[PDB]
Amino acid sequence: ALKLCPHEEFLRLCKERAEEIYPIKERNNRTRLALIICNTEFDHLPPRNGADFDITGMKELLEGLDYSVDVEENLTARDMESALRAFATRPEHKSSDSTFLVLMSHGILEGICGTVHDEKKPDVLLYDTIFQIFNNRNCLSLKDKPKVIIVQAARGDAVYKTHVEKDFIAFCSSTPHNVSWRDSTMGSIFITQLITCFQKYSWCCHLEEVFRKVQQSFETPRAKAQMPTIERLSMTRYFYLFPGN
Repeated sequence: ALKLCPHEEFLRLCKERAEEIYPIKERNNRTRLALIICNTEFDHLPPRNGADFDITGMKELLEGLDYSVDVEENLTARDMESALRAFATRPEHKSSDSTFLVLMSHGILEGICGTVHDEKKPDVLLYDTIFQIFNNRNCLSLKDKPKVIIVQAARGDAVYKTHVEKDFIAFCSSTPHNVSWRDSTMGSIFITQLITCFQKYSWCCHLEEVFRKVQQSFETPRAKAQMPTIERLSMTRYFYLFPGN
């Protein structure tokens, strides 16, 4: 179960450490949005069994964190771009303090596979495209607001403009996975551990602390090969979720 931060601690932390913390909008008017894109059936790649467990767990976790969740399934890389660009113009971001993007598919080094991906003829949503669509120029509604990118994607001059890509954090599991009968039985180990660490720790620890406890659980001999990684960190503050408020 998702543990809740007391209303007392909510008021205290927000007042006493305001300069250090992403500001939270108050619950009544708040309209947080989150997006899940999950590809499970592929024209030239093996199916991803058990991904429904990951959708179910993340959707419900994000709803507990007071996000309204959209789910999109089995898109081409081009339709993933259009879905992301459409999500970025959604009016409800104006009355929100943050967003989550959850992206689940096969992966390559540079990005996320769309449904028609092939070695001959790649179909990839590049990671660089995701940050571009949501940067400080192309998505004003979310500027200065945390943009949390959750990626589950198992594998088999003029760049100084890092004034524009700010307040992102990406938490990715792109290490290979051995397909097995078990996949139809349970979700991905990354998504499972993510969910439980949000449940145990988000009431008292900020987002980066939650992520680091996730990584801690992967520090065993048989599990460290699947360790998830924090990437493209550009947060300028700590992000406390304050479950319940």
